[PDB]
Amino acid sequence: FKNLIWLKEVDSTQERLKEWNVSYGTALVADRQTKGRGRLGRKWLSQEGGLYFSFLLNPKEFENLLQLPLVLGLSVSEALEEITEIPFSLKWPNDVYFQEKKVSGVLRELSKDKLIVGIGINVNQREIPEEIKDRATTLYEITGKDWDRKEVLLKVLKRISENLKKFKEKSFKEFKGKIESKMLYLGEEVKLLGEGKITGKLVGLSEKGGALILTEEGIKEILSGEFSLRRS
Ligand SMILES: Nc1ncnc2c1ncn2[C@@H]1O[C@H](COP(=O)(O)OP(=O)(O)OP(=O)(O)O)[C@@H](O)[C@H]1O
Ligand SMILES: O=C(O)CCCC[C@@H]1SC[C@@H]2NC(=O)N[C@@H]21
Repeated sequence: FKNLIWLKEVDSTQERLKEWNVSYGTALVADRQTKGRGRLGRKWLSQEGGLYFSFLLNPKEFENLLQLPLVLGLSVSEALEEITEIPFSLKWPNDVYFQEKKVSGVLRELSKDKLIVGIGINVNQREIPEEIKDRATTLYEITGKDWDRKEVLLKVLKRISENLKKFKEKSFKEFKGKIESKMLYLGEEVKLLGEGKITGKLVGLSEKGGALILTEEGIKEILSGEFSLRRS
């Protein structure tokens, strides 16, 4: 990742890459989004000062069930930690948190032989909406200073490219350990909802990238990426 397409304002970098045929190793960046979407059509507030970009991957190269989102999440957290010198956490299966507030969201979509990844990073948002204020923060709120969005973008893209290359010729074993230790709510009571309901203690992560939940009837391995993890 080195070549960038930088737009001032657009409906959604995800939507744009659905209509436009871009080559691999190219990231579409937008300063603002009017129709920013989440993992289920939810509104993703994208005001000025934030980082919003999408890129394409080969659906025949990466298995995007659970492993991919975890590696992408690891990548962004590794980049942010190197720049801000602040520790970050990973929410299974696809989000980057600081303490209890979300700082970055990772999204993957498939639209006709296309694997489209969309990452949103809160960096320099000055005014934060109350409806998300309780579960979201920015780099500016944490550190108390602004950060060069382009520099952060390049770092994130470098960590992604490196992690994915090592994910190709090798396996998820190279990341499993690192991710497990950074998992949010590790060893705490949690609840999983969405296409079922499993409750227990988050005891760790499996080799397949599945969540290990200790229930009253033993440890269950959750292999579905539709489950939302909440604190319980
Ligand atoms: N710029 C932003 N930064 C952080 N959070 C945002 C931003 N814009 C929207 N959100 C919130 O993120 C939510 C979408 O995230 P999503 O619903 O995919 O999380 P989830 O994984 O389902 O829930 P959980 O994080 O509890 O597992 C929206 O409900 C919205 O309130
Ligand atoms: O947390 C989530 O639910 C995923 C959020 C993904 C947001 C990014 S920001 C750029 C790209 N375009 C979008 O409409 N969403 C992704």
